[PDB]
Amino acid sequence: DQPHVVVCSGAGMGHLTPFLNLASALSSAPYNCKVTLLIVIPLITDAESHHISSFFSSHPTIHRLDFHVNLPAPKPNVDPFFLRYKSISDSAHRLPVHLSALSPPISAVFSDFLFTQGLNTTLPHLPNYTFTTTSARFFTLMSYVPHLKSSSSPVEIPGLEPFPTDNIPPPFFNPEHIFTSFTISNAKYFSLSKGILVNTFDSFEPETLSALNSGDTLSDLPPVIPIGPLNELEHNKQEELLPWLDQQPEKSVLYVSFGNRTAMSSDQILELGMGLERSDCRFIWVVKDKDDKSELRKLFGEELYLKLSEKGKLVKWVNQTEILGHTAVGGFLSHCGWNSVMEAARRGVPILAWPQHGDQRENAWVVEKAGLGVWEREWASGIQAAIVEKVKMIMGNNDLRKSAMKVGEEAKRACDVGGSSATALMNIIGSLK
Ligand SMILES: O=c1ccn([C@@H]2O[C@H](COP(=O)(O)OP(=O)(O)O)[C@@H](O)[C@H]2O)c(=O)[nH]1
Repeated sequence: DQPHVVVCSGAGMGHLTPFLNLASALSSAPYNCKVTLLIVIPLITDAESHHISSFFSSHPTIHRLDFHVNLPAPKPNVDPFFLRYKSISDSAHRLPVHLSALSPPISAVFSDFLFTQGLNTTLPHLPNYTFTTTSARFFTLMSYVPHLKSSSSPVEIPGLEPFPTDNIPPPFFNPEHIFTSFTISNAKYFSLSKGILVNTFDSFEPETLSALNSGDTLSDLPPVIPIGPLNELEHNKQEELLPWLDQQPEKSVLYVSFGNRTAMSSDQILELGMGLERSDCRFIWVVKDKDDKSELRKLFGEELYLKLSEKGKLVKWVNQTEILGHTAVGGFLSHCGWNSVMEAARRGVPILAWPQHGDQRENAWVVEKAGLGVWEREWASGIQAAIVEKVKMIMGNNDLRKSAMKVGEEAKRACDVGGSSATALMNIIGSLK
């Protein structure tokens, strides 16, 4: 009686992570499905491949299905990942033969946005749940892209707060930019998906979600269903910073990380370093071979590098979830990629938001609206002052600490028994039996 479901992931670490979390959750109680996880190969980065094989090693019950799509040749002035995304969207029409061979016959697919057109035209009788990896707020923008036909005036979707022009990726106004092309092709088929799953929870984006599900946006979207707080994955490889964290005072450490996609120049990193050193706060900072200091000594110079190392840790990689969950961490300076927002929210960690792109600026606004954090809109205009001023607020202001804590309590409730997200996901799986 146990449903066989397919999780159809795309490319790029930020998009794979929630799909791996979802596959893990569905293969486990209380869902207890048989899960086939589809991987698009070949993988673009070594990090992606590393994380996937580690996932299957630690989740032996989940079946791996490789979907080979030829890598496109690189082009001058075209983002490699966009070319890869486009490659993947263009091959989704091939999925039917591969998904139909699976045994036992599958009950549903949970798919990346890039597969939407392929799945919903070629497999119209199979429930397809489109799983977006962004905020409900930014997803709404993406679904409206076919209707953008003013390149420089805010976009007003009915029932939602307008999207200011400087938070919209400028490609969105050119129908033939490569990113816009596969965005339009797949958003045009959202109407045929059984639902849109979002890694968010009702109390985190209540006005966006109620507007979407009341009909106010006047879209033909299916129901938009928050399923998050998604449970994060156990990494066997242990975090070498947890004993050091155990010796810092509660809520005294600022965690600094700008994601997989960071667009920060050496000069920006240097000013951030100068700013953190002047703040004298303790910190863990992911900058950019894990044991190499030499680049950091070159970047900061010896005196600043040593002053920074007296108070914090400059590292290449951490188990983010383990760091954010530690009692000693009092704040999170983040680019506001949606995975990092959700992880932080799950832990009630106040966020200082320095977004770099369009979806991150919208996510930063969601973070501020929920009381999870504060968005420094012009952080790039004065990096040292922005960090000196706001770190003392992120780590000392009791109102933001208490509102971020309530966000964490609501995030825990949502993914607990009877929570709004757990119920939603259980009703989907129950509908398959
Ligand atoms: O040292 C690190 C830095 C980041 N992350 C993870 O990388 C992801 C970043 O995704 P996000 O959406 O936040 O940003 P993106 O990389 O896509 O820009 C998160 O899940 C983090 O937990 C991590 O595990 N260790």
